[PDB]
Amino acid sequence: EWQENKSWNAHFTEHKSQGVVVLWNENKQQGFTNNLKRANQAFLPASTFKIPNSLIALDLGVVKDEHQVFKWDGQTRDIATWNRDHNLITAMKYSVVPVYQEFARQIGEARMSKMLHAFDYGNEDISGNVDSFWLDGGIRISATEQISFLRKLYHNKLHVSERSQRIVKQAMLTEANGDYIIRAKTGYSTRIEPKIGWWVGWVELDDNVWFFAMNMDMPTSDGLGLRQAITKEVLKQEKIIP
Ligand SMILES: [Cl-]
Repeated sequence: EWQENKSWNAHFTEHKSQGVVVLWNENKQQGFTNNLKRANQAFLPASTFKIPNSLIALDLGVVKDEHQVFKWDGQTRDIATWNRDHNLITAMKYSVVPVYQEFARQIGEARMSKMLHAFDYGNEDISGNVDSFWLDGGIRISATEQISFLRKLYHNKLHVSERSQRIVKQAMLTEANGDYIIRAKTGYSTRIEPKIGWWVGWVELDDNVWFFAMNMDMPTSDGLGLRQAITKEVLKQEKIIP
């Protein structure tokens, strides 16, 4: 069952933005969104693709473990945190595209395509360049589809090893305190209109898990912090976090 709560639209309009938050209550098997249509509209995954990409790279042995160092190629890029060595943890944390582009090249088109279908991931379409299709190729995924995929990951039900799933969930660790744990991944899609920001993941409580997926219009990078801020305002309104 699904419920539309348009009162959450206030959290977007108060920031002169537009978007969708989708929440899934795992215990109750109930979903909630401010916009049922946009919850089911398909967008480029951008850096949220680093979740499936990490899983595939680990399961195939392209990445041995979360400590393996991916050396900076020495090419100066405009994101300072990218001009350094990374492991899986820091590459996820800083959304280090060029590390994940090399993963995709080593995975290759055929194995990437087979694995996205096994994951039931989005439209499963890797049309485009193997090292950029999640940024400007044919792949698309909706917020509700993000939740379906994340629920499988949470339960270790994806068709990769338990180990690969545990490592990726470790790499998704974003926040933890005495009240909750958030495992999540941001995305920022600018190469194909409409430009959007993503935040997808889940909130672990003592006695429940709340999965979430949001995207929002992102005409400039000035608003990127709103991805987490709007999501958390919704979580606070629904008494999921303090
Ligand atoms: Cl952890």
